Amino acid sequence: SGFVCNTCPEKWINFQRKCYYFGKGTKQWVHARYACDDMEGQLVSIHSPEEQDFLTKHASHTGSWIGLRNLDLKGEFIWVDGSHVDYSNWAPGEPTSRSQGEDCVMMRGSGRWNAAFCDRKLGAWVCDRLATCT
Repeated sequence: SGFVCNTCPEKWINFQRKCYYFGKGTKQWVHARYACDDMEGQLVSIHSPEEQDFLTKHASHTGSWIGLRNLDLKGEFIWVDGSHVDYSNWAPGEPTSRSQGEDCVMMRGSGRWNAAFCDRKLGAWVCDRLATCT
């Protein structure tokens, strides 16, 4: 068993179909997106409890930016990478307990998600990309 494509860049960690990068250093949501982009990845999208568990396990104990955003003024949250929102792991009350304009999402040390202002400075951020074929 396994995945035929399972190769990851150095400093990245493979999990199933994808590779993950756990970034450190204070960034607002958009700068975080840039850091992922510059490494040819994207802010992470999450599609299963198994992925979430792997992330909770490896991710910063403080908060991390992920690639989930509300862009349409109707509070519909979508992944930056065009994937759609099947799985969710929201904290209690979230996301509707958020304020108008809180268009971004962070992942807590526990793994659960909470909407947050995009201009928050967080000390961690998670990128992913598809594992390469060899």
